[PDB]
Amino acid sequence: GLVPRGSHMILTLTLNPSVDISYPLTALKLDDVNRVQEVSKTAGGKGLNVTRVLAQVGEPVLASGFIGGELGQFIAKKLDHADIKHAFYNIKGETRNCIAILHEGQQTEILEQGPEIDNQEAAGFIKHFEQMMEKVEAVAISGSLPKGLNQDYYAQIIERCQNKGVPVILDCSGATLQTVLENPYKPTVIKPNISELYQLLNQPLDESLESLKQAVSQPLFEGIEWIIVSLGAQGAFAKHNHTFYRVNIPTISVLNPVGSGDSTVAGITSAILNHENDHDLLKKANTLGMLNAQEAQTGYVNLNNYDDLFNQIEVLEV
Amino acid sequence: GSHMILTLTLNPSVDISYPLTALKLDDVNRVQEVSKTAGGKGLNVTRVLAQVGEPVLASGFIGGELGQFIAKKLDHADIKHAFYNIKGETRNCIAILHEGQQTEILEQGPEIDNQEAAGFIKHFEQMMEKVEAVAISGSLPKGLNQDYYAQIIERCQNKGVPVILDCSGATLQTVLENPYKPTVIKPNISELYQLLNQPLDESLESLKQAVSQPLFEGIEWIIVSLGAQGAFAKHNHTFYRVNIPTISVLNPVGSGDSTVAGITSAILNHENDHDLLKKANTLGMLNAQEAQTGYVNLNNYDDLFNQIEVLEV
Ligand SMILES: Nc1ncnc2c1ncn2[C@@H]1O[C@H](COP(=O)(O)OP(=O)(O)NP(=O)(O)O)[C@@H](O)[C@H]1O
Ligand SMILES: Nc1ncnc2c1ncn2[C@@H]1O[C@H](COP(=O)(O)OP(=O)(O)NP(=O)(O)O)[C@@H](O)[C@H]1O
Ligand SMILES: [Mg+2]
Ligand SMILES: [Mg+2]
Repeated sequence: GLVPRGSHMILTLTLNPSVDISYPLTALKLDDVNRVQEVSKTAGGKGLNVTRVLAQVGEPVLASGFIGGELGQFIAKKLDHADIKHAFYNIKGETRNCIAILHEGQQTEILEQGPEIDNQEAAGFIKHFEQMMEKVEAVAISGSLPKGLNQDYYAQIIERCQNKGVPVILDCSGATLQTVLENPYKPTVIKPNISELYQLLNQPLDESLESLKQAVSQPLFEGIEWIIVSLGAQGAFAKHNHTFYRVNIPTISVLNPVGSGDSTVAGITSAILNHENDHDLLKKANTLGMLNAQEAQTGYVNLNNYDDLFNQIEVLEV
Repeated sequence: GSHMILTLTLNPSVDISYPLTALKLDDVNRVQEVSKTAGGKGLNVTRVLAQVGEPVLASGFIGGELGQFIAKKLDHADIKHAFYNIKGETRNCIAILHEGQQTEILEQGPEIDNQEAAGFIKHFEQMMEKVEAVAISGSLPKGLNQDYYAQIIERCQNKGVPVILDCSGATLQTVLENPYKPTVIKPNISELYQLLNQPLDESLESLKQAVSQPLFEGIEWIIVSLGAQGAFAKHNHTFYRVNIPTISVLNPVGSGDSTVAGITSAILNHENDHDLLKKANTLGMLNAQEAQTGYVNLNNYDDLFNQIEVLEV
């Protein structure tokens, strides 16, 4: 077996990674000292969840984005331990922490804004990204932009992809997604959940098929090949060019559905890399999402259970 | 030559401070203004010594990427260090400042194994010719034998290097029970009585009885700090009361560590009893006037030093 030298590889982007600290406490005593023994500290970020699931699936993958300081080094180390390749751009600022306190049935979180990217670093990353284009065949982009970047930064990145014929799978929300949709350079896939789809449309959430069809058909979403709307336990609703799919999925035992969309995005990206057909793509995406929801870990799948779930999924033209 | 202080922080931390308007439970709290510092009582002592212009070298255990954050912060302050690296990772600690409250999460931190413990002792010995005083602050990290400070102080005594010690509880108890004695201890009043399992009593007669117990045998200086009320001390057979003025206070945390920096400076320079006590309290006071922890403005030193009264009692 030779190490490959071509472009058969997925690039993931995590522009605002975090060192996530999880504090499980018997009780959170306010205005007091809380002593902890079993802290978990992890490499955090939506794009990193996508990366980890791709690595589990066995797809060739490279992680990039911005890292800074010792916390950036911590992230690199976590990826090294997992044998995941990375080529982050180094910044003068410091990678952020995020805190989760798990106490008394509650999850209390403190989320840091993170570093500011300066103009030289913003420009340097674009050049770094350009050079990576000849070695990759798909780009997955997850999460919002860190402070200091122009509003158009994802639009600029997608332009670089479009210029080299590289498909972009995009998973962002709110104004971040809105700015992309209005720009001429298009992602190949977007993956909102139904909540993200409607708040983007500034209209109320409607679970009906007819309303969904109209929603994804609006001129906001023109030029986008795949619109895959994930529906948690109800599966997915999707639009490919001019075709509508409804993706029905079996009921399973859920532990933590967080990162299931990231797991879906990994499935979509794996399927795009391999030029899979519509049914196989939608089934892989949902199988990975479901498998993650069955796990206590975030962005994690047990593939021993893959085939069992995959074969239960119904995809139909609606 | 060896005109230099060594500080020990066996248990450092990367301290994160989050000021929030409200701490919203079971919800997301967004912060933009975060302060992350190289934490530990011994590092407070170190910063204040550096500020006063004393030659100082910081040691202790560090590990992993958080260990390097600590080294880098000292480098930026131009503070010298000679830590010993461990397999484990230096810990974080969290303080959340919300609605007049201070909610803290303190990580237990890394376990120091047998190899590293023994390795550190050798490294420590190698530093005894380079220094003329040692300041030891804080509790032991996980995994160290209860006698570890006893072992350290033994090496100092072997080379006639005086030790200023600031720890509490069973840690201080263990040192006091061993033959190798520190030259100074600096409990606050609360710590003194907690150690003795006695009720807190601020009277001169009670303090004189407390510090003269057999447990404190063979300690040259027992300096009991009293916050805004100043200090009470025993030097050999002499008792001292240190009275101080009422000043504008912002944050007194780390004022004991500032006092310890003052004491150690005074010991290094062989200052007299009055000058040692006045310097110790001046630095404690200067710290209390600052929002930052373990920070002093020396432009205000003389004015406060000049107001301190030291009485033999
Ligand atoms: N409770 C559940 N039961 C079964 N399958 C689920 C469940 N939740 C999610 N899934 C699967 O995972 C897919 C994506 O989940 P979903 O919760 O819609 O993503 P998301 O909200 O974007 N989560 P995140 O990755 O944290 O952003 C779904 O379409 C399902 O196939
Ligand atoms: N509110 C205050 N006003 C004036 N001076 C103070 C005040 N608090 C502390 N000081 C000075 O600082 C010295 C030591 O403070 P103290 O609070 O006794 O230390 P501590 O309890 O060991 N604090 P820490 O360093 O955080 O452990 C006192 O003896 C005073 O000289
Ligand atoms: Mg999502
Ligand atoms: Mg103290």
